[PDB]
Amino acid sequence: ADGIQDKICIGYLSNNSTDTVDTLTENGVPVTSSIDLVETNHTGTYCSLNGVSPIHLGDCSFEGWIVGNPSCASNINIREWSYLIEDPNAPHKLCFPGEVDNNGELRHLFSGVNSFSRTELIPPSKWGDILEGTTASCQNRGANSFYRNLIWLVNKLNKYPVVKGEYNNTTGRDVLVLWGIHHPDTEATANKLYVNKNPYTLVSTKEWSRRYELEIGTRIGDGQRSWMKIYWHLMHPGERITFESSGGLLAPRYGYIIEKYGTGRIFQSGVRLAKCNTKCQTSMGGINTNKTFQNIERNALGDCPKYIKSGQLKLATGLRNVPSIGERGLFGAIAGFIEGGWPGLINGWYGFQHQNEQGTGIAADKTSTQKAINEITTKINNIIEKMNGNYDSIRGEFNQVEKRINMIADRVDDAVTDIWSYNAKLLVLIENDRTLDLHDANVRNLHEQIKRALKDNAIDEGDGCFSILHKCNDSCMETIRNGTYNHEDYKEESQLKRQEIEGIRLVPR
Amino acid sequence: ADGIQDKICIGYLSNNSTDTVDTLTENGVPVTSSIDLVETNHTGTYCSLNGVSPIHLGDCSFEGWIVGNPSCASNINIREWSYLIEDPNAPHKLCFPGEVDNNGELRHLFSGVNSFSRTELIPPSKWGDILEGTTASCQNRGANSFYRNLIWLVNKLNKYPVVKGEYNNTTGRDVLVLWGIHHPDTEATANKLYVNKNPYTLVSTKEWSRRYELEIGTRIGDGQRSWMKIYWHLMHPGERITFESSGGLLAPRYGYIIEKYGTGRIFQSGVRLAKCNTKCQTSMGGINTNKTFQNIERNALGDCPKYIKSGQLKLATGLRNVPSIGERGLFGAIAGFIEGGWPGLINGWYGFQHQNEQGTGIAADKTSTQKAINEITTKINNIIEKMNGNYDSIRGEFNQVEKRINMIADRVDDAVTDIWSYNAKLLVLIENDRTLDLHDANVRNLHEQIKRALKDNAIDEGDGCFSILHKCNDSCMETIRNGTYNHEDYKEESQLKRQEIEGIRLVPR
Amino acid sequence: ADGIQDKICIGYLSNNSTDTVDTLTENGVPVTSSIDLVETNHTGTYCSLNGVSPIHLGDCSFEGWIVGNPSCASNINIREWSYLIEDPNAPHKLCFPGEVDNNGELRHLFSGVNSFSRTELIPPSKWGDILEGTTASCQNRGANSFYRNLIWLVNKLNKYPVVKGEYNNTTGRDVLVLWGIHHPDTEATANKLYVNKNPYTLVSTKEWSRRYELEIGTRIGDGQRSWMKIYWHLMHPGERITFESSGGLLAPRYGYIIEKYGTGRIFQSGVRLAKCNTKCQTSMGGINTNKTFQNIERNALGDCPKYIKSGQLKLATGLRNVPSIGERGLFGAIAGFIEGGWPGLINGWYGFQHQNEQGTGIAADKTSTQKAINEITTKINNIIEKMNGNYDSIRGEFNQVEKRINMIADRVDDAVTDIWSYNAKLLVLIENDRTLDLHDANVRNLHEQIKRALKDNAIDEGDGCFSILHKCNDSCMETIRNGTYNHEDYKEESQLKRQEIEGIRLVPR
Ligand SMILES: *[C@@H]1O[C@H](CO)[C@@H](O[C@@H]2O[C@H](CO)[C@@H](O)[C@H](O)[C@H]2NC(C)=O)[C@H](O)[C@H]1NC(C)=O
Ligand SMILES: *[C@@H]1O[C@H](CO)[C@@H](O[C@@H]2O[C@H](CO)[C@@H](O)[C@H](O)[C@H]2NC(C)=O)[C@H](O)[C@H]1NC(C)=O
Ligand SMILES: *[C@@H]1O[C@H](CO)[C@@H](O[C@@H]2O[C@H](CO)[C@@H](O)[C@H](O)[C@H]2NC(C)=O)[C@H](O)[C@H]1NC(C)=O
Ligand SMILES: *[C@@H]1O[C@H](CO)[C@@H](O)[C@H](O)[C@H]1NC(C)=O
Ligand SMILES: *[C@@H]1O[C@H](CO)[C@@H](O)[C@H](O)[C@H]1NC(C)=O
Ligand SMILES: *[C@@H]1O[C@H](CO)[C@@H](O)[C@H](O)[C@H]1NC(C)=O
Repeated sequence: ADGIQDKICIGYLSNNSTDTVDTLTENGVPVTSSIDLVETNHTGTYCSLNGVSPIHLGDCSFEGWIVGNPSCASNINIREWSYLIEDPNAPHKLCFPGEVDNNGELRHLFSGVNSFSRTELIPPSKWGDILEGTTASCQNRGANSFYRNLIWLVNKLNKYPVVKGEYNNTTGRDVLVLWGIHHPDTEATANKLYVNKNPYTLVSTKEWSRRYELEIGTRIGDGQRSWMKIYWHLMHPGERITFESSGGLLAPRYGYIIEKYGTGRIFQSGVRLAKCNTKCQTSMGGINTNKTFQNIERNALGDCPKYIKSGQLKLATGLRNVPSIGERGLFGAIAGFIEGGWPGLINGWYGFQHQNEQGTGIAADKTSTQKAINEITTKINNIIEKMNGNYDSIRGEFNQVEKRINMIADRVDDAVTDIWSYNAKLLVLIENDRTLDLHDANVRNLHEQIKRALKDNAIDEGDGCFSILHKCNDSCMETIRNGTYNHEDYKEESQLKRQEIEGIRLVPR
Repeated sequence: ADGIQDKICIGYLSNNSTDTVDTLTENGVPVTSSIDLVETNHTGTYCSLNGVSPIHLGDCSFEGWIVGNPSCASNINIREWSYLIEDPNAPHKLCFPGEVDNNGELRHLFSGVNSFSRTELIPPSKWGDILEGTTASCQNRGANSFYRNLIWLVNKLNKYPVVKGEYNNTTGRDVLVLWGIHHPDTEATANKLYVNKNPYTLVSTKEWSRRYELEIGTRIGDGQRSWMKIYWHLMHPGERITFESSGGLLAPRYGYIIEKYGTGRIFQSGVRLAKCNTKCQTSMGGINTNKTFQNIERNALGDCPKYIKSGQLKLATGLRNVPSIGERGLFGAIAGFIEGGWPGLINGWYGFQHQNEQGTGIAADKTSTQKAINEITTKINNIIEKMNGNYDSIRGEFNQVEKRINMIADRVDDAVTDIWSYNAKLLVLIENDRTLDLHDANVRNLHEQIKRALKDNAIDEGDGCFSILHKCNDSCMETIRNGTYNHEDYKEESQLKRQEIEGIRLVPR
Repeated sequence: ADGIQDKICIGYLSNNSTDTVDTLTENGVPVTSSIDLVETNHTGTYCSLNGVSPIHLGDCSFEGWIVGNPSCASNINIREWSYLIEDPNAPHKLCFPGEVDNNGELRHLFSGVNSFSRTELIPPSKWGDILEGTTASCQNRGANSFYRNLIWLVNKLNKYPVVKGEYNNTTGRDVLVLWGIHHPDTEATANKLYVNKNPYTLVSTKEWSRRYELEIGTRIGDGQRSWMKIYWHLMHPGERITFESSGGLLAPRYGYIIEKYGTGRIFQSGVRLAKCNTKCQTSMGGINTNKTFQNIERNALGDCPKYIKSGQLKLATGLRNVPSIGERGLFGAIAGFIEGGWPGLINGWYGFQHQNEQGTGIAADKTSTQKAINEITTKINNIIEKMNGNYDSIRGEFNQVEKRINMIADRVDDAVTDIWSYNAKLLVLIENDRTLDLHDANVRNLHEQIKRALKDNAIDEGDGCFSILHKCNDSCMETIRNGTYNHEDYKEESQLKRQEIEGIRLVPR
């Protein structure tokens, strides 16, 4: 084989790629490394959320649970919940046929509560010479009973005196008060229970006042012909509520002191509750990631990645070290091994390949590569850590008569999602183009530094390599790599070689 | 004229550009081609929406149409609509003075419905020994009548027995049920129509119960001193609804079975309905386009481009091939004709211009240009195709009473629009700079490849051109354009010429 | 001092850099200038908003002011307001214990109104043989009185004939009408005041009708045991409204003609109202800026910069002229002085440094620098002026029972904010990288132009400098700087010097 000048080549050092990304301008570009921006893994279970357990309502509806249906678990010792899990077809709802007023609003505020305590508002004896109505519809502990939170006031010895009770909110926190009205199926039943004709209930704070008369007639709830209407008010501290009645009142007994509420979600039963903890709960499973996007499920709650309508987004970190880079004047070598291995983030090195009479081949340039690792790390950390906003679902709880606002809320959630989706896709494509170009610019700069050191002592082959015009042993090569090579040392030799080469003829002259 | 070396130039080949773009850093840059990102053309009419016709309500208001004002067209054979077109001053509203409860919600739910069927709920005979009220206010072509969907129950032989009727939703779908209450102007009229003292109506499902008494007094509607209140409920499959009255009930006769509703819009009359079809209806006209932005009208429905507050957005595809590029070391030639014509997307070529003793001299480099074409194609398709979310208006139907929520909804639509508008403008400016610089980079790389091929056989004149230091005929030039030129072949000749040129002096030494 | 060639260097001329920015890939990069994109300065006061003063409600609540509590300032002379400032603990509310129906919505429509005129709807005389009730609860300068806007109709000589009154909106404008119902604590008081048994009030337009009976019982408002309910309706032009009562009506007297409403905000008292004018009012103070972002306060109103969750965002405008640019082959000179001083936007010049026998050595290149200034100016103006949307807070006024919708509105505001916050942070980082790189490319292009002019008459030292191979006095230097230098003029001399330099041996042959 013909004799050739010693050579040094500046460019990429890595293994085979096996990892593609897309850029704005090209698909399936092999790169030495990338990271995934989109989380696709989840627990497939309901978990505790940042250390706070949800409440699974089991076989009860929210209304049944909050009003104290005795078929439902008592909330006497509950202190908090991060969210609720409910069976849309729970058999235990209101045990006596009736309805809860403004119940969508109620569901929204109780979707999560960070601090919750049940409290006795008014003791039963306060109402005076009255008896407590119980019913087989609301059995508890083997006997006819009633909702835990309410007292059904009925006559004693065929008399119903005007009953009065009041509660002052001195808790320093908000207090949910529940009360109700029983509406008899017949005037006969109204007279029997309440004695007084046209009985009334008056409920007032300092800010509002409501009066309630009986609405008599037959209803179609299971097991009873009469009906109950349940009402509620959230008292701010300092508020005062009064109750007066001559028949029909379902008196408040227990209520709820709350702080930091409306913080959760009502998820649907089916997916199973597990002993696990995550920072983001979705209807599909819990998510524990530091990624800032997820494509798993739009219905999400907590410290969440933003839901996007997308597949995986691979963000380029490493090199575009492919066979065709020589077409753009660049050099790259593929190796399976290098002393110390490849650096983690970029996989791995800017560096040199040399060839002289003592052999080949490669060595990394640590300084430039470290500069590059610093740049890519800074870019990644900016793209990720600046997403420090609130990215869970834009969402509320609504009842069945609240279709329009429910649709609007869901549409806004979807539109915000469309914005983040497009932006994330385009950002990844654009930045991949930029990252790969930046690596190129970096090795080109290194190449120009070497060019500048060698000056007239080398021929620029235009492919990332220099043919050195003098013998350059491993020690000389090392002076080139560590930036101590002085071209003056080899000027004479190099000029002679240059002259020699100028005279050579492929076809003899 | 003095003798000159043969020469080859590398750069842009195009015709004179006529259209301009803006970039983030420069105004009115002439380029060889661009595409428009914003649709400005529409039909100026109301059209079918993705194959589904709207309903023009003509001389009727929505309330008149839905309750069955006998002066409005019957919806007996209606099966679907994509949207509604309504005259705000339609003469045919509620024919008998009255009001529809929660009618903004009703309008929202019925703004579009993809499956619709009128259905008889309760047969009139079910109400028993009663008669049906008719009135000159709601005439059927000259005959006193009433709303098609309701029955005005009145006394028969001066008796009104308790009436009762019920409907079970067995349809497997949602059913809209309408009923009403007639409130007499006087006690005399109450007694005359309904006979019974203190007439009541009771309507209940298993979920809720409402009781209605008469509210007696003179109203100011046209043609009547009394008043009607109309109520509705949307029944889910399996619900059941019951009605009882001793006077006042406007009994349900027809209801509507509906599927996939709340999908439309109530547009205003004026713009004409035409035989045409479109992916996206606006209040100005229909849009058929593959562009992903429009600046025509914010009130838009369907498979729509995103509305933006912007003029046209021209996305550069072609070259910046202008006289001043020489200042940046770039070469360009302007020709009215080539051969095979110019490429459609970029209009048109990276290539060569040559000059030798045989003549001159233009030819395209197909590989590099096609690479650029694939690049631009990929960019455009990325920008456009990734906008695959939902971009019609964020909007609802609201009545006069719900101004606050109407305003908030409109503001959120406007904020989403502001985000898209700013992002679109900036994306186009930035990407235009990038595209133009990309073409430049591509022809520079071409130039460097030729420079590498020629080596010491040519002088780089820093303007995209190489002066060749040897005779280079058309065969030679073609070896240069096709990558087969071997510099060794001409070494002896080029070194002679170089000596020669090196010895020339403008002013004799 | 060995002999050295004359030299010219092309690159940056500036003073020492006192200012740093961050880029997407690097923190704390010193640049010669930047601008702030985020406003952080404000007045700390409530100001006029675009020429329109707010109203400070002082000692009164909105409700007490709007219904005309005689303890509050009369609005008889008010013509407009941009926003309201209210004390949540304002002592003057409803002077006679009661409530305003739908007061969240009313607050929202009256948050700001651009044209306002109180108007007398119906004279007191119209209600007939009635008297006007007064109370010590609502005093006017010690005199028992009542709300300005209403008349408390009570018996005259123990008769209360049916009272009637009407108002036709013929103003071409929207008209707010207020009315109320007084609800006695006892039947005794009802009979005393109103005489008639079961008194009723009927209020109707052609669009709706409401009937009101008395709700008797004790309430807990200060200083009275009875209760008042206040209602309102905003009449559109052409509307008509009627009032009839046999007892209980608080009859409308004064209403409000309004145009362009719902435009303001109800801010909280505390921050002082000052004599100043701004185009954007926040709860913290007024903002007067051309910046398009603010990080002061999310509760903002008017022609506002967009609130973002961010620190300051510094946009690079100037040069990266640091000691280390030589590593990338770039030249830079630090000077405190230059004739003409440094240009404002970039601080300041692309230029030349020269060295010859006469001395040294700096001069600006005006053409290239002015080109750069035009580029940066154009970029900044695009980034700023394209942000011409509506960026004040997305919010509404809501009462205490409207928690869910309030929370949802606030969450949408927050999500829009999160979008702009991220986008602004990333835009600045990316564009800073691009700006610094653009300055570099500009000076490299100048460098290449000079290189092209010098041809073989200079050695490119790789550091932005050329060692000129012939003597090059100030005149010659100036021909290099103004582009008239002809390399042919110096060919002989240059070749001789090159040969000399070639033959020299730092280390002897
Ligand atoms: C709720 O708070 C109110 C206000 O403090 C209490 O009413 C007062 O009770 C005190 C003590 O008997 C009386 O001296 C005052 O005259 C009352 N003020 C008024 C205006 O009623 C009330 O007792 C508290 N209720 C409960 C159940 O604790
Ligand atoms: C509506 O559905 C109910 C079912 O709940 C029907 O009422 C039942 O009628 C059947 C005979 O048809 C009786 O055996 C059941 O005891 C009834 N159930 C209850 C709980 O009342 C009712 O007949 C249906 N009405 C219509 C209009 O079809
Ligand atoms: C409000 O408008 C109505 C309708 O125009 C007025 O009623 C008319 O008034 C004239 C003068 O008395 C009568 O001749 C008409 O017969 C009335 N028309 C009807 C249908 O009632 C009414 O007077 C106006 N009221 C006020 C206070 O301006
Ligand atoms: C660089 O290389 C030479 C030969 O390996 C070595 O002797 C010298 O100390 C090195 N210089 C520096 C500063 O690394
Ligand atoms: C390139 O040009 C030469 C001379 O015209 C021709 O003979 C040769 O076949 C060409 N080579 C290729 C690869 O097209
Ligand atoms: C450039 O510089 C030379 C020397 O000062 C001067 O004579 C000449 O007029 C200048 N040319 C132009 C075009 O400004």
